[PDB]
Amino acid sequence: SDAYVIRPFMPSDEETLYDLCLKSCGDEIYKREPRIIGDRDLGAYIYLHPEYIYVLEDDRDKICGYLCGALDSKQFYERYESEWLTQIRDRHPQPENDIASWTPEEIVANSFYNFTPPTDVSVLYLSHLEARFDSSVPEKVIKRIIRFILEQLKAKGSYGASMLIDSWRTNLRRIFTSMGFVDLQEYSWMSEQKCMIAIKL
Amino acid sequence: KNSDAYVIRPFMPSDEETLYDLCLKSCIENSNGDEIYKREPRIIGDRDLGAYIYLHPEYIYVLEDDRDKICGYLCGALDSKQFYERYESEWLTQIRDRHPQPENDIASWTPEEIVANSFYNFTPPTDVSVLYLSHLEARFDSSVPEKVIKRIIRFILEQLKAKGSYGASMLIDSWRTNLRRIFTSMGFVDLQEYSWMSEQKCMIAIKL
Repeated sequence: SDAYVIRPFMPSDEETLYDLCLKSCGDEIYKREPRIIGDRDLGAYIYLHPEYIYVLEDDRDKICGYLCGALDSKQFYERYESEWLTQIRDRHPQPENDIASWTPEEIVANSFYNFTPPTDVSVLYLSHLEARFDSSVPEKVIKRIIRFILEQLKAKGSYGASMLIDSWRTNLRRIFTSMGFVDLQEYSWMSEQKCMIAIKL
Repeated sequence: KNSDAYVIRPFMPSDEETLYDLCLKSCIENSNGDEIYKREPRIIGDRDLGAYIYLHPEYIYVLEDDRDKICGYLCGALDSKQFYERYESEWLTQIRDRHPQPENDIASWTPEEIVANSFYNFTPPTDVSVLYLSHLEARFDSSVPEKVIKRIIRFILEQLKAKGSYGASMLIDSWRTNLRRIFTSMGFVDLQEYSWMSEQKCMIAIKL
């Protein structure tokens, strides 16, 4: 049998994970500043709570996914806005007001200057998950790492986990639903359409 | 086409009972120790893992199989020399409260008392920090694929390297031919064979 390994993030994983994060959104679209996608979606976890990050490796020891289990959502989104967004703004300048001109990088850079955080559901769902998988990862492996990260959060006293899932990820949404997640509402994560989904414990 | 997904993750206090069970089943060649350590079977876990759980639980990683069964553990001790200073100065008082000193009749000793004696007559492993800063522990049930064992060892070594380790040692039971072959196949060398808390060990090591 193919052995997948789920293991803690190590700092040396960063470049590989930024590349996966770019591919999952891909590396053909963002040719000027490929790092901007990871900066938006992954860097905050690496900076604030790297111990939240689990990495998924396939049978050939290749990184094919990650999952962040964020114990304290409220604190995460607060510090995202106050600590991380300040940093990525300083790295990714506001583009000119001509929306026509804009490269894909410039759409995302502009989105950093127009941030609204998702609804605080932290009193009902303490925690949240962030996940990205290669199209190759078996669904049963995705279910395993989800079941793992939910046990980890519950073991740390979480009473519930939300997730902002890209609305277009039909297959992934079906996996979360089948595990007991329900759709709460839609939310725009900067330039990105999401469904806010959630589960108790 | 068939897939299993293993988790390596930090120890949580709730793991202790299952880990102690794995230690007990693993401690004697071709025997679960559950039928020999009839009086105080927790003395095995206390010997094998107690010092880590007490002093440095962050050193302990637990392996889960595809259906959440704990099927192994490893310890990555970044600084062996400090770890065994703490083992002597802090842990030995605690483990001697859990396990009494045997009476002076060696002939009549239970398996528990043979182990308990080691706690009252402790000597730290050879100090090999001139070559190897860190040390390991590793125990896997029968179910764990060797390819997973190797990947999980490498993870602990990569973690130690990242934290500044230039090398790792390990005491392995000399009778554990299979696990010794795995470590040797990964580039570990045998430095020494010597009794360490009443058990015949090989001290093995790799540079990082």
